[PDB]
Amino acid sequence: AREITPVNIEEELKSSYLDYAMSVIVGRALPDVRDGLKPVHRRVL
DNA sequence: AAAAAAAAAAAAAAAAAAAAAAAAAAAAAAAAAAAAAAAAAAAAAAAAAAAAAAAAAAAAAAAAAAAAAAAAAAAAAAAAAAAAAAAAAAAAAAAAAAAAAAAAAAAAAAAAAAAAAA
Repeated sequence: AREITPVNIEEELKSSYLDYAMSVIVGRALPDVRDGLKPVHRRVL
């Protein structure tokens, strides 16, 4: 509950980039093996 | 033959622009009244000129408002600190003349083709 807190460049970069990488890999890039559709195709259909 | 950089595939992030149609305003560029300014004519109040004159500076001298001296007291202006306005100095720049490289027209002449004669 403080206006400013320290954050390391390493921790912030690692958390943000890992979140983005996992989100992309699981949610837009690769298709599921079962139905063979990405989430965009699944939602559109 | 090694290094480096472009480009393309597909789901994601985020932007930009041209016109039509009417009615009003705001810039911005013109003709066109309208008055300063200037050239060139005749024309007419002012200086000149002269004689003649009388109104205000000199001069005597008193006296009455005065400018320096004395004192008390009020407080305007000057110089030192800071804080804004407004103008030359210097440097930079976008079109703009100069130069150099690529596209289109040109015919001279021949390869290949098409066509026909005897």
